[PDB]
Amino acid sequence: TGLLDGKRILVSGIITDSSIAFHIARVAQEQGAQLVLTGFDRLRLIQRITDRLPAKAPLLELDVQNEEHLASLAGRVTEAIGAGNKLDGVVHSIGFMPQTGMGINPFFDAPYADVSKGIHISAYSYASMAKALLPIMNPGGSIVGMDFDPSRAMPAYNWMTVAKSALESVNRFVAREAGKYGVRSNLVAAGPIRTIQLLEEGWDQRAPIGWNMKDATPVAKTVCALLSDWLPATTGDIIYADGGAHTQLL
Amino acid sequence: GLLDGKRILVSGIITDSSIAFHIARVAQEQGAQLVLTGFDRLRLIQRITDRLPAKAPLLELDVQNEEHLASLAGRVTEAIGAGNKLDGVVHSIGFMPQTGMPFFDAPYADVSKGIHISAYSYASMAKALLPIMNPGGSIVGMDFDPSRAMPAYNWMTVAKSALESVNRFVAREAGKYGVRSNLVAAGPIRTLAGEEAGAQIQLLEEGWDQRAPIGWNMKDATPVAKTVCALLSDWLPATTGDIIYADGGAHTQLL
Amino acid sequence: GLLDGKRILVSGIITDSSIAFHIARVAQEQGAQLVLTGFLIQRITDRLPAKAPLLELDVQNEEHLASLAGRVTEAIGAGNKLDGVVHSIGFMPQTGMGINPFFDAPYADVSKGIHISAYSYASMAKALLPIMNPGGSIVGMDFDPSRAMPAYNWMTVAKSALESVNRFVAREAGKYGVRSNLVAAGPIRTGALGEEAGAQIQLLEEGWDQRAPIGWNMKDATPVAKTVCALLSDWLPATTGDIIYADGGAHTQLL
Amino acid sequence: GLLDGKRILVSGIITDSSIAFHIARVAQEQGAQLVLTGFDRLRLIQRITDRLPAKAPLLELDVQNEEHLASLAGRVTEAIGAGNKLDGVVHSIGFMPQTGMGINPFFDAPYADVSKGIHISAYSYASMAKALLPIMNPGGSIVGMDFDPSRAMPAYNWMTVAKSALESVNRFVAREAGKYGVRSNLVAAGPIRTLGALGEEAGAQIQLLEEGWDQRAPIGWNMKDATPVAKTVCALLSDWLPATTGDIIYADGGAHTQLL
Ligand SMILES: NC(=O)c1ccc[n+]([C@@H]2O[C@H](COP(=O)([O-])OP(=O)(O)OC[C@H]3O[C@@H](n4cnc5c(N)ncnc54)[C@H](O)[C@@H]3O)[C@@H](O)[C@H]2O)c1
Ligand SMILES: NC(=O)c1ccc[n+]([C@@H]2O[C@H](COP(=O)([O-])OP(=O)(O)OC[C@H]3O[C@@H](n4cnc5c(N)ncnc54)[C@H](O)[C@@H]3O)[C@@H](O)[C@H]2O)c1
Ligand SMILES: NC(=O)c1ccc[n+]([C@@H]2O[C@H](COP(=O)([O-])OP(=O)(O)OC[C@H]3O[C@@H](n4cnc5c(N)ncnc54)[C@H](O)[C@@H]3O)[C@@H](O)[C@H]2O)c1
Ligand SMILES: NC(=O)c1ccc[n+]([C@@H]2O[C@H](COP(=O)([O-])OP(=O)(O)OC[C@H]3O[C@@H](n4cnc5c(N)ncnc54)[C@H](O)[C@@H]3O)[C@@H](O)[C@H]2O)c1
Ligand SMILES: CNC(=O)CN(Cc1ccc(F)cc1)C(=O)C[C@H]1CC[C@@H](NC(=O)c2nnn(Cc3ccccc3)c2C)CC1
Ligand SMILES: CNC(=O)CN(Cc1ccc(F)cc1)C(=O)C[C@H]1CC[C@@H](NC(=O)c2nnn(Cc3ccccc3)c2C)CC1
Ligand SMILES: CNC(=O)CN(Cc1ccc(F)cc1)C(=O)C[C@H]1CC[C@@H](NC(=O)c2nnn(Cc3ccccc3)c2C)CC1
Ligand SMILES: CNC(=O)CN(Cc1ccc(F)cc1)C(=O)C[C@H]1CC[C@@H](NC(=O)c2nnn(Cc3ccccc3)c2C)CC1
Repeated sequence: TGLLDGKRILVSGIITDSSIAFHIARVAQEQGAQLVLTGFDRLRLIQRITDRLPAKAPLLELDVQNEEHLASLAGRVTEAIGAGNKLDGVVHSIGFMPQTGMGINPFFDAPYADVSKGIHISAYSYASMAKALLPIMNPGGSIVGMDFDPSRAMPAYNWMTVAKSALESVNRFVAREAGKYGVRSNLVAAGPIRTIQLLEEGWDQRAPIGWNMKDATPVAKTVCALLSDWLPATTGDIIYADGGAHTQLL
Repeated sequence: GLLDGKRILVSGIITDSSIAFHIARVAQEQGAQLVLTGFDRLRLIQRITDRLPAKAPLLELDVQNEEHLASLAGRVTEAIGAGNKLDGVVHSIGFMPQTGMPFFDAPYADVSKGIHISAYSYASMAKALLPIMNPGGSIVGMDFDPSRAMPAYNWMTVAKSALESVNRFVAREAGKYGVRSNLVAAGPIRTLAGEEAGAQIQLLEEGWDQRAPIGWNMKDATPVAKTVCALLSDWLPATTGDIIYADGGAHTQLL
Repeated sequence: GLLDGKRILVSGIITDSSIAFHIARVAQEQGAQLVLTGFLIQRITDRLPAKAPLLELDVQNEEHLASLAGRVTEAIGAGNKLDGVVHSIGFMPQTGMGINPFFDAPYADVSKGIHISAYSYASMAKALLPIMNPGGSIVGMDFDPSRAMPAYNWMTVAKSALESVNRFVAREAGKYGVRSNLVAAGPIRTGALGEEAGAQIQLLEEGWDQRAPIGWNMKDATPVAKTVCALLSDWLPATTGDIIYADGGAHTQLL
Repeated sequence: GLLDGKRILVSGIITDSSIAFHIARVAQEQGAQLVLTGFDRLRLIQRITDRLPAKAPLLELDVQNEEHLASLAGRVTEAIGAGNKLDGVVHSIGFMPQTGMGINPFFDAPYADVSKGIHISAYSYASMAKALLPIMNPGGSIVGMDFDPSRAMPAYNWMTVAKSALESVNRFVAREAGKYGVRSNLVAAGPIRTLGALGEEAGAQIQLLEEGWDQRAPIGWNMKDATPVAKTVCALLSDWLPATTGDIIYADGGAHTQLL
């Protein structure tokens, strides 16, 4: 009697048990989903983190910058879920921006090689993952990616804010492609999660229902709502799981 | 069910084509216990609500009537039982006289009545019902994206722009009770409501299904009803003062 | 001069701190010939650098609106038309803006506020478009209402309605080859509400200058008057139904 | 003139149909003293800049070339004279290979092509501001060209993504430019006929996208004419929008404000 009973869902982005993807995976399993997980570089380490989830799930390697990993992804997922079975959901919870482009480094001092790598991993890969997986997705399916509202500039986030602005645009185009398969594509724009202090503290102040940066469960639940059959007419869009902070000036 | 055990008030049923009728039907299929509110044609509304899968008390509510608003919480408490509170409230009410739906020829008395019913009443209903809502509760109102002007919708577009602003303020008040307030912006639905405006609205409708990456079926209110039920559930707990678009993704595409 | 030879109507002067006073002053410095409307004001308008006829205009008065074009034609001379119109009018009773809880504003007060602050932008365009030249410009004053905030309450709702009205006025004005736009200004200084509200409104103001990349001086209306004159000029000829922000860039920054 | 005595750098001229050519022409008609920058085909660009109403020095600038960016301020100072600074900077540069914009499926654009397009179309707005802010006067203005990317559309594909990135870059450039008392803004223009080549199907789709624009625009939209766009850029370069920064001004006939 779970929200995602019987659904086959791929979840990328687990690195620690504080990863937003770890909480998404935990809630999806509690709700009856059968998962396939993807990890980057430190696969033995990631496998040990995935052992903390309530149910066993196969772990596949996926470096989104690696064309060979993307070319073989659908075949490897099909081995994991069984021939004749397809995915009902895909979760993109991947991001990266070198220290030259996010933090205390001046915005103007980020070399383009660093910005390009960050945009490749954080934005272009949302299209790459949809390209690889839409041929193995069922109608009524759902692709969800993680976002941080980039509509206004802010301290420190710098080039990662630019990568999120690009990701929002990529999501609208992925929705055009996914619609051909009867699949939805949406982003969840979350408030800050402890996975800068003054900026982050502003969310709880503005949020009419408050914001707890130490609690990823409300974000995971929102992703699961989009993976469910309960938002069937929403695509190319952004759902804000931020306590309502973006709707208030002060 | 998605809403098992939840006590939810649903306003705005007039016909079985009303978006509120479909919201009520889906909510009951999902285990919710409803309280319904109707305006003016109560005997007629009772014949329509007899078509729902489960019985529900029907209370009169004219949002322009201060006495109805002053007594609403007490009448709802009588219907659900002393000691019980609401978990959800659905505002599915709108009105704009014909004059407001040429743009310049709408008299202010007509525009004011339309804004009272379509936008101010969202605050009126929250004021009356928040004192009888449980923490984790949810208030949901119906919207039609008014970010851009369009043919014929005219002053009702202005009322929706005011409603979006009212929703952001209601969220500030509702938060004090641990309650969320959000709007669902739906695509056009064939509910009961000249040649020029007729042709323009036909073009607006056709364009909607063309732009929507997953298409849009104006004869099917179920996807909209499901979206309202998602907001009434425990599955969007960090969303408030916001707008969820149940429009096939049409607003995200230019062509 | 930026506005050399242009005939421009300017509403909204009540004191020499009114944003409309600064708009009128800058427009005259830039060579415009003005017609002023107000609703005692002659002593204030005598402080402008040049003489200008002052006509009475209560935007809630249907007779004033019906006779406005004829009265303006008498003032500027038969055979002459207006090139610009400035709406710098706003009103909200203390029940709807200030310290009063959002839920305690009666609709009669909110409706009067929306009539004067939003509907009148359409009323003024209806009255004046028949006497405007092609290439003309209508400009109204706005305060960004995209997010809720303390104290502004129902005046925020009136601005949300005004932004929607501006998009529809642009549709009508386009038929005459006239543009319609709003200038969304930062706060301008045009303990009276208590210690608590005073501190909250002070924080709202300090944050504005903090967020604005070029800063924001609440005591200086000249950057706002210059922005309105840019829209009245021939230099933004392809902008209509839109909003230009003269707020130091504060709305583009989170912190 | 609106820009009398102002020293303004204008990048992006390649043909006399370039939006930058019209921005330069209007700026000179309004009394500005220009410095022009061009990419790769400098001899060809000089023949085009001879068509402007006044002479202006032409400097080479490939925005992907770190050496050109490192020497730019010094070369501009030589052109305008020691002790003089710029009052304006216009970025009117964009590029996206055919794999990322046109008829090619959105999913078939390789990242090397997308990355080159984002480097030239978005990151270079920050590169140019970094190089030129040290030689800009207080009250100065940086303006870049945009095409509203808030909604997806046919064919524009990854160039839409590059514009979404550019809008975000503009908000961060405004934070840096403010330290110098300089504004940074974008002008989002409607479609302009700059330089059946893409086939019947795509041709009809792009034609519908264009016609819809003049239909939506309450004052209409003339796709042949960059002058209303050039005038809008000059308004931002002037002293008449002194409190606008990190922002976007739409010179699109009001099309983006109307659904139909
Ligand atoms: N932490 C927050 O405050 C916050 C708020 C809103 C949105 N988000 C977003 O949520 C997502 C997850 O971030 P997180 O906070 O959980 O941090 P995280 O560090 O736990 O997760 C980021 C993941 O990206 C993966 N990744 C990096 N390079 C990759 C590559 N080449 N191929 C594949 N995967 C790669 C990492 O291995 C890691 O699992 C990101 O998109 C982030 O931007 C985070
Ligand atoms: N039909 C669509 O295309 C569409 C699209 C998006 C949003 N909506 C919105 O959905 C909501 C419901 O509209 P609908 O299309 O189902 O039409 P409807 O006619 O079935 O419902 C409108 C309801 O408003 C009620 N109402 C009017 N005046 C009232 C008053 N004084 N007090 C109380 N109730 C009053 C009517 O009695 C009726 O039940 C409205 O907010 C509407 O704007 C409709
Ligand atoms: N911080 C601010 O002061 C600020 C910021 C942004 C925008 N604005 C807007 O600028 C405009 C002018 O406001 P202001 O700050 O100069 O204040 P103000 O009090 O000087 O101007 C308001 C004007 O509205 C007029 N008005 C009221 N009722 C009227 C009626 N029935 N008929 C005709 N005119 C009527 C008043 O006579 C007055 O001239 C308003 O739209 C306001 O919302 C103000
Ligand atoms: N044409 C339209 O419909 C339209 C609409 C809105 C915005 N815009 C924007 O206006 C700007 C100018 O485009 P246009 O339509 O005038 O086309 P264009 O081809 O005439 O201008 C593009 C310019 O970018 C230059 N450029 C490319 N690579 C470069 C590099 N490595 N270094 C330096 N410069 C480089 C080219 O040499 C050329 O001068 C672009 O930002 C474009 O996106 C165009
Ligand atoms: C070897 N070098 C890395 O491997 C670069 N590194 C490590 C690192 C980056 C920045 C930093 F300073 C410290 C450490 C990354 O690539 C980490 C990723 C993790 C996933 C993504 N993470 C977020 O998007 C995210 N992290 N924190 N926040 C909150 C926030 C809000 C506002 C301002 C600042 C922060 C967000 C929204 C993108 C960055
Ligand atoms: C007697 N006179 C009234 O009693 C006015 N009447 C009845 C009536 C209206 C129009 C009409 F011809 C005939 C009758 C109303 O006040 C009904 C309400 C019902 C609830 C609300 N309904 C919508 O908001 C709604 N109705 N249709 N659409 C689609 C659409 C989209 C864009 C443009 C046009 C249409 C919408 C979005 C607001 C109007
Ligand atoms: C003659 N009796 C009326 O006519 C009532 N009165 C006069 C009055 C009201 C309050 C007060 F104590 C003293 C005087 C009005 O109705 C004033 C109008 C003037 C024009 C409009 N004014 C603004 O829109 C405006 N005023 N202040 N701010 C800054 C701000 C920002 C955020 C929060 C709070 C403040 C704004 C944006 C709308 C209100
Ligand atoms: C003649 N030049 C280009 O072909 C040259 N190449 C390479 C190329 C060659 C052949 C080809 F076959 C496609 C692309 C460019 O990379 C030029 C740049 C110029 C600056 C930028 N240009 C625009 O941004 C721009 N160009 N057209 N439009 C209107 C529009 C709107 C919506 C959909 C489609 C079109 C826009 C908004 C981006 C492209």
